[PDB]
Amino acid sequence: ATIGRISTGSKSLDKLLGGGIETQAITEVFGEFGSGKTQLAHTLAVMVQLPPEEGGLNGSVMWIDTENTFRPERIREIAQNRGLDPDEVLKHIAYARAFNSNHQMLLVQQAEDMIKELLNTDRPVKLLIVDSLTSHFRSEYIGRGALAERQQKLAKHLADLHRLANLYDIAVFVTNQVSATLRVYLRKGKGGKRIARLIDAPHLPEGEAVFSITEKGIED
Ligand SMILES: COC(=O)[C@@H](N)Cc1c[nH]c2ccccc12
Repeated sequence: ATIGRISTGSKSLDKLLGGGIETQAITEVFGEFGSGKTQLAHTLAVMVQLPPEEGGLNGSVMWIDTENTFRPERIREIAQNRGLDPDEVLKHIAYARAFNSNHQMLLVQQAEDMIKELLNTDRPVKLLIVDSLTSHFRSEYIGRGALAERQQKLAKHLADLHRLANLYDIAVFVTNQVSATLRVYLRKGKGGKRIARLIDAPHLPEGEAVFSITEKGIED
């Protein structure tokens, strides 16, 4: 399938990314607390539900939450400020809490069932979020005796995610803190604005985009 793109809500950020986040890819967004990475996650979970002319892919969402950062009220707000129905938007976000790293990996494995179910419907899964990719791994695998297994498990996890992205034409979006992935680093700019920097993209130039966080989520 042709690669599809989901608008981030920000024209600047979309430009940096070549149009938006890609299906058949993992986009990995790094940032410190308050950087905007989870806000971007929330915005994408709304945008993807729009038609292409509006920057979406008429898709459903699956959201794996490792540290209780998903806010249904923020989804409703973003939806409403974008002229959407907050109840319908929330209904098309399948939510799963991951309690630990094993469970997180299991949830990605299990997600394929729902992806298959929705695949040839009016609302196929088009966005799979893992927020965050590494919190459990960092918490559980401490020190050098643990690094080998941590890296192995994480590698397997990323491979499972790539497979779903490629096989089912889904944009995978994961958050992290400091191929395989398209890496974007968020930082604080001036006057409350945020800055995204794209690094080490094989086929997009490095660059920066300045964006805002508003009642619409992310936008210029
Ligand atoms: C196949 O999907 C399901 O059976 C969902 N009822 C539970 C689930 C599994 N993995 C997930 C990932 C994200 C959100 C929900 C889930």
